[PDB]
Amino acid sequence: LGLNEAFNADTRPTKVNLGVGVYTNEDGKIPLLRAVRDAEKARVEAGLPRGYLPIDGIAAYDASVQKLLLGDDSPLIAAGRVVTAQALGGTGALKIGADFLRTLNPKAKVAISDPSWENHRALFDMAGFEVVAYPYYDAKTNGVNFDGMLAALNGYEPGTIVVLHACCHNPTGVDLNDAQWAQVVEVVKARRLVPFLDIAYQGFGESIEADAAAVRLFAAANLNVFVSSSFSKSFSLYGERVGALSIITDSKDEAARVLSQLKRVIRTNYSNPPTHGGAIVAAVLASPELRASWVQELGEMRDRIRAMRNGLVERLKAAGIERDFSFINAQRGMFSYSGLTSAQVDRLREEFGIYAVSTGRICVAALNTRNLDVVANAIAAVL
Repeated sequence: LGLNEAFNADTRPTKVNLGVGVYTNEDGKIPLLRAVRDAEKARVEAGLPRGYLPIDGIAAYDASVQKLLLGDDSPLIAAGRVVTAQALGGTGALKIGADFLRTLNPKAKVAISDPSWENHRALFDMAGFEVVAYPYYDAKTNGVNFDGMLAALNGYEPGTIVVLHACCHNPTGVDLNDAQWAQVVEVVKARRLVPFLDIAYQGFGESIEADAAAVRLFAAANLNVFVSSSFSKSFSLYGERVGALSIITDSKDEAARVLSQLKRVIRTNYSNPPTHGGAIVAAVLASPELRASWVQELGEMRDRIRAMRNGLVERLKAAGIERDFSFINAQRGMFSYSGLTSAQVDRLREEFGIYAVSTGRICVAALNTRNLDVVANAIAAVL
């Protein structure tokens, strides 16, 4: 809210907001996705109210989410080992998961990445867990401190909840590769830790299918895996919390038990009907034609971000900056840690009207061909 307020108030014509957390197109606008336009045109032509879903609409959405996570013909889905609770009513899946995990073991510690989105820490701390951080981002290499990460996990007590970004790390853009995911899974299993995967940016990293790899690797490790899906970013629905909580369990018997406890926890805590936005996502993911349209456009969006990462590195070079910025191309999703100091971020803002987070976080999705040079040349001046 605050960086944004200051940017909105800045009277200079060449100002750029890299502090945001949403996708914009080449024109610098928040897109109305074709699938969303088309789901809405269909609802209006049918004469139905906002928020509408057909009789089997919630079930069809839950099924569609499980398929996005695990693949259209997964055996886990077959064995009855996946439970999903919709989060279409403005209570996000992360909150539903935190509340559910707190019923199972309120004394658990929660481990989050160093650094992590403000809301990971706030959510779990507010919920009553002791929150600790595992080593993750390494400012010296612009990569992962993986030795530090595994040593931390290897020291945690059984039942410790480990919150992992499946892909598109917020705020750093630094993701694990598979050698790393495999080793994390092995430690989580050996130490009896509880993995809670946040997948809010599925489709913004490598592909919808590739971005779920961490979920598929955990699901194959014969343990209970908690997954918070969120779709507001991929659907360009600013402020929505639309998503779903999925739990992959180690047996059909464990799924029956988890589902009965989950139902009781949700009935006790909240009954939130689908929002306008939540019903749009449900309608789109339920329809093969609309879904295909979303998949295609999300690809275009993912590819524009990749073009901006490539472009920024090239323009930083062209501006004569001596530092190696190749890490920007290795980072994934909407964000990068630029590596600028807080003083350098102050200068960018004050002298050039380029707004980044004090941590150096920039939103690469806010770049376009009309601001690349403005941004690159300003960074060069500050460095």
